[PDB]
Amino acid sequence: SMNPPPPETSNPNKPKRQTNQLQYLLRVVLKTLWKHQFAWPFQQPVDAVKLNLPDYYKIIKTPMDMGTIKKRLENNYYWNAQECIQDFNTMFTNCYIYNKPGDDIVLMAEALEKLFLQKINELPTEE
Ligand SMILES: Cc1noc(C)c1-c1ccc2c(c1)[C@](O)(c1ccccc1)CC2
Ligand code: NA
Repeated sequence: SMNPPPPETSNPNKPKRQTNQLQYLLRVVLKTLWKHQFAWPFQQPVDAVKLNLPDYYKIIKTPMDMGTIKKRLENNYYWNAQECIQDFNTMFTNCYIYNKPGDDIVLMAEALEKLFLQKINELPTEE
């Protein structure tokens, strides 16, 4: 069995910026989720080999994780906040698609998602 390459975190020709919203996504949103007791499964790509989940990347065709998001934010990879928000939502939705309601991993994603939603509610106006 084999893992796919991780999502892209570097691409010189891609348009990218720093915005105050993107700075908030790193300093508030990512920092908050990353320190959470339930962050650990989401801090790097799902290792389908190590976890013995050979169907994972047959089912999940747009993988995403906070390690990837962290690198994208640190590398100023994004053009806007929406792109980054989409990555978090992809991460959570993948977990719900693959797993079943009430699984520990799903409970963990729910806790992180609740906090995500509370933080992005206070996303600053772009300035
Ligand atoms: C994120 C994620 N999304 O689907 C799976 C499976 C995972 C995943 C990623 C990493 C790990 C586990 C599950 C793991 O099987 C697990 C199981 C129950 C609770 C926490 C982590 C061990 C490490
Ligand atoms: Na994923």
